[PDB]
Formats: sequence, C-alpha cells, structure tokens
Amino acid sequence: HWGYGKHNGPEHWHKDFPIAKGERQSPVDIDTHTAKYDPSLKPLSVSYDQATSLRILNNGHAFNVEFDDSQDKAVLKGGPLDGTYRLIQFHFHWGSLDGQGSEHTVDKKKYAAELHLVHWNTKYGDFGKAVQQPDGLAVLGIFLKVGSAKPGLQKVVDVLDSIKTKGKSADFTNFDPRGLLPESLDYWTYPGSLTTPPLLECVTWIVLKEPISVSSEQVLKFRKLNFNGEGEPEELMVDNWRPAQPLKNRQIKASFK
Ligand SMILES: [Zn+2]
Repeated sequence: HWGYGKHNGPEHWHKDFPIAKGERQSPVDIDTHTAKYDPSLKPLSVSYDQATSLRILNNGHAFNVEFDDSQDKAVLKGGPLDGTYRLIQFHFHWGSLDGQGSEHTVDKKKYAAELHLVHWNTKYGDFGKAVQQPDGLAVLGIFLKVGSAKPGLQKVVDVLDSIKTKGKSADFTNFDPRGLLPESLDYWTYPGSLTTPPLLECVTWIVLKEPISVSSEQVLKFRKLNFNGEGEPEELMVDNWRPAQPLKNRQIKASFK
C-alpha cells in the first residue's frame, strides 16, 4: 500500500496510480516573479460562522478534522470559483525538521507545515461525484512557520494523544476553523490535483500568501503521531508531503500586485 517511506513513497505512486505523471499534478513551486497579476479575480468569501465539526481521525497518512457537509453551513465562495463549495475536512502535511514539511514552495522556500481546508462543489451533490469533475474541489492551502504560538490551534494539538495510531478517532465538536486563518486573504490560484492517492485532477488550488505562526512545541506534538496501527511496530508520522511536480502548460495567477 502507498505511503511516504523509502519503498512506497512519492516516487513509487505512478505504478498504482498512472495519473501521478499527469498534465495537472500538485503541489508546484510558485515562482513569484512569473505569477501573473489578474485584476478580474474577485476577493475570497469565507463563511465559516455556522461550521459544525464532528470528529478527528488518524487515517494512517495524516489526521483529518471532519465537518457536517449535509447543509450550506461552512462555505467557500468568490475568488476564481463559480458556485458554492462546502467544507468537508481539513488536515496538515509536516516535516521531521523545521526546514521542510510544506507541499507547496514559494521561490523554492519550504515551510514547516501546510494546512489544507478541502471543499466540494454543491452542484454535483456529494463529495464522491465532485472528485470526478475538473471543477469539483476547491482546497485552501495555508503555510505554517515556526515562531509565536497560534492560540486557535491548541485545541487540535491537545487531542492528538487520543488518536496516536491509524484507525483511532475521537469526538471533536464546536471547533471554529476561523482561528487558523491569517490576517490577509491575498492568494495564488492554479488548476491542479489531490496531493495523495487517487491523485484526481479535480482541484482549483487557492494558496494564501501570508503564513501563520505556530510554536516549536505545537509542531513537535504533530511529530508524535504514528503511521502504524495499535500493536504494530512504531513508525513516527513525519515527512508526509509530496515534492513539487512540473507546472507543464499551466499559469499561476495572483490576486495581488
Ligand atoms: Zn493535503
């Protein structure tokens, strides 16, 4: 089965998933001097005030915070999107050291971690159908740098002990994802794919320019999770990031000059 190890890592995924070497794969390096400022791009519209979080799950490849997506409660609208996208889950990718961990890079610079808030397009009625369409998903990417602590992330960090191994889940109600956003909503946008198996090319990527700060202690807690199940040899959940993929015939547009 696929993973991030020496024998089942990113460079092996193409054997089981032939879309790994596709025309619009993610992540990519964001060349800030080559990105095209587009004045037709509208501001992002994030409406998370009615968000309803339910559970936190260790799925073996990261931890996911899941949300009730049965109604328009937490939606992403605006920017380069047409229609309403509902929040279904968020997760992180992080490193073994502070100098790596993000999937995206900015002028080849790696950040300590990257947060992905995953949304699906409501005209296709369920997440399962949205992943089979080219405009099916909208993912909000936010870079994490080590420096001051993020008060709004501690609730997530404190529960990691309860979901140490693959398959473990815990009740996680009343979590507000508005505590993880940066001050500015300026962003880069490009058409891409999921950064993990089945690597479907159904994502409009929205990467924020401003990163958020987390403490060494906070990111250290992420590094104590396990890829393995309970009663199995301990393999620390670290370096769960896919390296940059070629841009090919794609243009990165920026919302700011
Ligand atoms: Zn991700």
